[PDB]
Amino acid sequence: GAMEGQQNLAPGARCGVCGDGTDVLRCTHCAAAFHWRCHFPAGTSRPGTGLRCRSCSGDVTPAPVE
Ligand SMILES: [Zn+2]
Ligand SMILES: [Zn+2]
Repeated sequence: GAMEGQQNLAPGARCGVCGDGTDVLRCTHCAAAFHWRCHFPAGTSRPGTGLRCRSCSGDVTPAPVE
């Protein structure tokens, strides 16, 4: 219906900065739960192409495919 996301509170996965897991973002390269602004408060823009946590955003160098 419209209440399948009622328990959006990930088990053992919440924004450590807030304590809440309400509308918490997930990492695509690993498993994580955080709010973008809570991890990247430097004015970093949230990418729609691959949500990346702090660790996964450390080294991001793609392989030049020709
Ligand atoms: Zn937060
Ligand atoms: Zn990650």
